[PDB]
Parts: sequence; structure tokens; C-alpha cells
Amino acid sequence: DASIDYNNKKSIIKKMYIFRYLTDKQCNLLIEAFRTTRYEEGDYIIQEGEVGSRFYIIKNGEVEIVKNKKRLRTLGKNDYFGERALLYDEPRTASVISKVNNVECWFVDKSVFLQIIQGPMLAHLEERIKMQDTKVEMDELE
Ligand SMILES: Nc1nc2c(ncn2[C@@H]2O[C@@H]3COP(=O)(O)O[C@H]3[C@H]2O)c(=O)[nH]1
Repeated sequence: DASIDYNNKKSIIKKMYIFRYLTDKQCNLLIEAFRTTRYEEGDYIIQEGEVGSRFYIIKNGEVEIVKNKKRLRTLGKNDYFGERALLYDEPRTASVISKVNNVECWFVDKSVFLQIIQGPMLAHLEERIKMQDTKVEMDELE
């Protein structure tokens, strides 16, 4: 029963692109720590400017990223968000809005997030942030 849920969560995580660098211990912590929630269409999962404590992974549906009234992108299944506030100890840099009903996210707190990214995952997260900031900066020149 608990073994079933462990089995299922391990099976899914082992398949996921973003978690491909997890050590066995990091994977164990993630399986034990994550929780899930469902959002309705239009729900603000994250609001820009607020303190954040959670890292999110989309398991169903799509979300919109909006910053200063500008749409930045749409994220989908097996994408993550909410990493910037936790990495840099800063308020949320953008809002994240559920685009449809029944969007489901997994999430872990900051302590778990910091522990499970150690290794190659950290460097990949920071690289993506750099590229994102670069394109947004150039996009805004128009
Ligand atoms: N500032 C910013 N955040 C983004 C972008 N794309 C998706 N996001 C996510 O939106 C989130 C806002 O909360 P965080 O700042 O903690 O982390 C952010 C990211 O994970 C982007 O191009 N710029």
C-alpha cells in the first residue's frame, strides 16, 4: 500500500527528463517528500513579488508565466517552475497561472529542492535561467 505508492512514484520519477541526474538517496528523498495539488483554470499558483517556499513540477495541464503584465511562456507536463526564488533567496520573479482546469503539480519545499538538485541538475537550472533572461531582455527591446 505504502509500497505501492512508493513503487508508482519511483517508476514515474525514473522516467522523467528533469530528474535524470538524481542519485539513489536524492531520489528516495524526493519520493518521500513530494506532495500534490490540483488547480482550477485561472488559479494563481505563484504571485510575483511574494516569498516562495516551494518548487513545482507539472504533471498535468498547462500554466502561463506572466511578469509585469507580459506573457513570458507556457509550460506543460514534466516542466518545472518556482526555482528562482529558492535558488537566490528572492521574492517570486513572475506569476504562474493555471491555464486550464485540473492542472496537477507535484511540489517540494526549499530544503528538499536544495538537496535534490545538488550535482549536474543545479548547473542545468542556472544555465536555463541565464538563457531565459537573455531572450526576455532582447524580446523587450522590440
Ligand atoms: N523571471 C522569469 N521566471 C520564469 C521564466 N520562465 C518560467 N519562469 C518561472 O516562473 C517563476 C516565478 O517564481 P520564481 O521567480 O521563484 O521562478 C520562476 C520560474 O521558475 C522567465 O522567462 N523569467
